[PDB]
Amino acid sequence: ELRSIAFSRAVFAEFLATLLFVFFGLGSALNWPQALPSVLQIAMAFGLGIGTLVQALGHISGAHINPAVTVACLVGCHVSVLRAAFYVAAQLLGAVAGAALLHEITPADIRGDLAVNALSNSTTAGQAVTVELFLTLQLVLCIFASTDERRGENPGTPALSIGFSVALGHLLGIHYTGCSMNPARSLAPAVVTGKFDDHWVFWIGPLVGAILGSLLYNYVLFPPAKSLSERLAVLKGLE
Amino acid sequence: ELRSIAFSRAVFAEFLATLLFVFFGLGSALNWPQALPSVLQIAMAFGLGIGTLVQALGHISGAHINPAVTVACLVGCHVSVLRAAFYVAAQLLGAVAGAALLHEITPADIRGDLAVNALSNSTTAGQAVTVELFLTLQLVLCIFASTDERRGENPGTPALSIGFSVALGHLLGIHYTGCSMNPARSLAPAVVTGKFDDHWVFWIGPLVGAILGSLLYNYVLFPPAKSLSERLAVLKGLE
Amino acid sequence: ELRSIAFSRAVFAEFLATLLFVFFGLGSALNWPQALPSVLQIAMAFGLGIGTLVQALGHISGAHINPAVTVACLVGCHVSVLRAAFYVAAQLLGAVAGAALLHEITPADIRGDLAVNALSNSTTAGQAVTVELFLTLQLVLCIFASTDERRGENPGTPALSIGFSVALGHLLGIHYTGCSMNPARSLAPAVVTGKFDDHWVFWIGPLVGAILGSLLYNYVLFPPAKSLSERLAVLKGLE
Amino acid sequence: ELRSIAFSRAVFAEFLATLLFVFFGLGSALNWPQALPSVLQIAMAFGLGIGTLVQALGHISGAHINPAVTVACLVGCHVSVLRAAFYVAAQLLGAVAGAALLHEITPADIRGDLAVNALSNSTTAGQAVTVELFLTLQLVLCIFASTDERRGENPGTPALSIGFSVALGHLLGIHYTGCSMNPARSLAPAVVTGKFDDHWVFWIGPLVGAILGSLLYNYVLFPPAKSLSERLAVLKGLE
Repeated sequence: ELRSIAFSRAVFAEFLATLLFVFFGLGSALNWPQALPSVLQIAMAFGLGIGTLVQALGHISGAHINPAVTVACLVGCHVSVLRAAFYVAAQLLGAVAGAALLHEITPADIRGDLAVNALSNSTTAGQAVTVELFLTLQLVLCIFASTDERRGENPGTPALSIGFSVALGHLLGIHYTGCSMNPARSLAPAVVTGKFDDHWVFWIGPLVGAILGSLLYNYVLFPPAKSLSERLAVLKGLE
Repeated sequence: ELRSIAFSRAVFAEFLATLLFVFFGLGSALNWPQALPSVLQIAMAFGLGIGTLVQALGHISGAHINPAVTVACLVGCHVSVLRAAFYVAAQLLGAVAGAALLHEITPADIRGDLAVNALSNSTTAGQAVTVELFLTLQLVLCIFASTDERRGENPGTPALSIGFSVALGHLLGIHYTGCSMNPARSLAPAVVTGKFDDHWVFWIGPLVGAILGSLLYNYVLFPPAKSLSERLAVLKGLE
Repeated sequence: ELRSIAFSRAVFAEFLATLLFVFFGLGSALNWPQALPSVLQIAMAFGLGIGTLVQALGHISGAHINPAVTVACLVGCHVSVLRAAFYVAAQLLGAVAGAALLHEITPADIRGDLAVNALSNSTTAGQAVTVELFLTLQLVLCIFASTDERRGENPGTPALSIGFSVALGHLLGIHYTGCSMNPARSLAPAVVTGKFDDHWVFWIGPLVGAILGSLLYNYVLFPPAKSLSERLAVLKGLE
Repeated sequence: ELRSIAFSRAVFAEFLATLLFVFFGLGSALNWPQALPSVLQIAMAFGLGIGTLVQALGHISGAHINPAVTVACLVGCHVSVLRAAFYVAAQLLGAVAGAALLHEITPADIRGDLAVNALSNSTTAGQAVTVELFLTLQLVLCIFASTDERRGENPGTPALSIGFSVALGHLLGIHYTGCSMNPARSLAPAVVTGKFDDHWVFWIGPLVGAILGSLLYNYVLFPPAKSLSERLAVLKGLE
């Protein structure tokens, strides 16, 4: 699987997707003095950023653009362990490269904290991790339903629904933590700016919520017909 | 039908859908001091919240996420009486659990009334119930058309159109009552906060509008070919 | 054709569509003192109002919801003269009934002019009619493309694209005339409020733009294969 | 190919698409004193303007509405050199005609600079061209994926995804350069108003980003099965 050319294109697609998502998402969330972005305006930038990249790079790599979604796909036996390892590595490397490019093009008077995720509105860490658990739970449920092969009778809008699911969470999670929903999106400006205050919330939150969202869909809500041998073959790099 | 495993998954899906809809909808409608949500911003949160859950949980339970829509489907002979009973029970229980989770994670200085539906802009109860009758009439008409099996030639966007229909009503109903459109969404913060002022509007309004919307579609606009025996078989738990 | 039951359902659908479009569109465009609607907020209400009704009532009557679109379909030989006569009559009657219902439910301190179309931003009548010509030209081009039977290979999003085309024009036409784009939507609050200042712009503008948009699509851009006898048969009530 | 009637309809469609895109996009981006458009409001006008015209004129000319996308399609061997020459000529002529019509209908007190692209927020030319390189890279990647014939199993939403990709870039690029993303959209008000300050950014930026976006999709991400003779036949006007 690693030696495949299509796999290398998938890792680069995940690298490029997280690079563009962090570039277009964090840049629109900056504190622009002339026109301060609204919560809906930031929500649509993060929202349509995923929806654009799912349309653009969904047929190449699946367009996870998120370690949490990659972990959720790993728990749901949708991707291999080696593919999930390379996708997370590509997502984390692409995010930092996306935030470093944004930090290099934005004026110094405007970057500030580069839109790091921080506990806002006097929200404690206990409440913050609970929001991120539910913010990514609806994203993973919407992603698994949109990318479900059992629903081929109604293709629907896989790109927009997944994209609008990110916008839905940002209309809520901005008021608490800036709506992380993505460990790569949180680590991208934290590495550049050195602001790692309460950074465990944006990692434990989205990952646990994605695991619970994946276990709900694949084992409780809509269980597939895959056997134990079939699930182990997908995980351990067998075609 | 009750003994079926797929039915139990449908009741849990309706429980989880109303839990997430109240969580993501009421939370974005709170009076955040730093960034007060606009009418469009609240509309898209309630709007894309339904659209996300219809994509996520439409193939499992139908994604009613509303007693009014469940009643409308019951009048239109789309669901059984026992399924409608369990869906409303799951919707009301999920909504209160969704509002209690939101009340426990939001700062005390920010919860306030937890975005209860109230008569705003000096609107009387008589005018308020008339808006909710039309707010849910367009939702039920859009839901029945999006989920119509006779329109298989053009699947369209069942998730987005239903979701955007909720956003359409919220661009109007926020100025009158906060745009209930859902007895579960109205009862969710009313139970927690104890604010039950003019609560009959948010129950009589959406239910009558959903009944009229269901009778318009199934008996006036687009009548199906189901006989009297077929309609009674669907209602009284017969497969 | 008149004696057909499906035709009577189409006239009532056009009556109900324009009733709901005027109800949900004009109400969200009112001058609410606590939360004055933005240009985008009014655009999405008029925008998603058409998109909801096209999804809801497109398979019943075509969901013109506009005399201009009905005239455009009449020029393009898509509907009969008798169907276009009854659709415009249903649209004009539904619009006034929709605006009268909105005027009866809105507080007196809030109705004001009930969001009548008026020349705003010191725009003269000459410039105003030129905008409405282009506002409805893009709507008719998007409607004819979305409802084209030759494009069955790609159904796309007929409901959302038509709906978002109305939102596109409202992001421009609000600053000039309140973005009429619909003689029924303009006549609805003008009749109730008695404000008929420069009302010819909102009739000559959208009608000429729809005729030019229909002649562009059906005779210049994408001409069909219909003969002269086929076009006359569709117009003069022949099946 | 030039003698074909369908080709002449494609050039007029590209002329009309860029005329309407500049008309509806620049007009909504003007400095209206009563209601100054937000960054999201301008983003949706430019965003839904492309999405409407892709739905309306995608089946006639491909709905490039952009020299950069036309160049990207030329590099990707999707259109001929003669078709790309005529599309750019139609796009540039339509844009100036679209901006001249908007300048003639807008009040003198409101036109101002007619929403020319300018370096805003103290952004230098070096940083500005880097944003436009990435703004058009995501547009070209989304356009090529939406119009890919290999993805016929999932048609998706070609009109909305391409349209929302333009809205995604405008949520970011407005704060830097007004989000050109289109040499025709930049040259349209620059010619009328005579404001050509740093105009090379809005030409070098989108063109290089479209070339890189086209080379990424067609040679790195999702290479097709076209041979060297097949690519040369498409480019040099051979059917």
